[PDB]
Amino acid sequence: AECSVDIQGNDQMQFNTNAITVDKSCKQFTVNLSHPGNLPKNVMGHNFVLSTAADMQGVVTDGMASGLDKDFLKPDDSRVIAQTKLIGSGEKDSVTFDVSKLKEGEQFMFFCTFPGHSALMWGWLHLK
Ligand SMILES: [Cu+2]
Repeated sequence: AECSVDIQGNDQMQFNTNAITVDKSCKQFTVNLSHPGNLPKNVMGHNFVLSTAADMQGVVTDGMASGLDKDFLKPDDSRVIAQTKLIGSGEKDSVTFDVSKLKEGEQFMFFCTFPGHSALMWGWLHLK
């Protein structure tokens, strides 16, 4: 009945959750990302990117290669189920995606693609 979650990425290169479950009665699900803390996005930006477990490491790698100007994401990446923009201190962004896009019994990964951040900024997302 709650079709959204609030997640934070801070100056310690952590998300404030590592697990998100989505009610299977939701048609859409919304992730609202914010960045408390004081560092600007060119040194400690975060985004929220959702993919299969299989695609995560590729998306992270090609994101790094894409650079800060493209928010550390490859443009038109068919592996990305959903993504926010890259944000810095005091900013927020949100993304809404269709729940039909998630398969029952499959666990998806969410992560940040800012270089190195996926060391700690990763999590699971699945229906339930
Ligand atoms: Cu980050």
